[PDB]
Amino acid sequence: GCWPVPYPPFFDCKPN
Repeated sequence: GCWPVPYPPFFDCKPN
């Protein structure tokens, strides 16, 4: 899953 977050990295992503 990949989604933005209130902190750097502003963009989250945990690919397989």
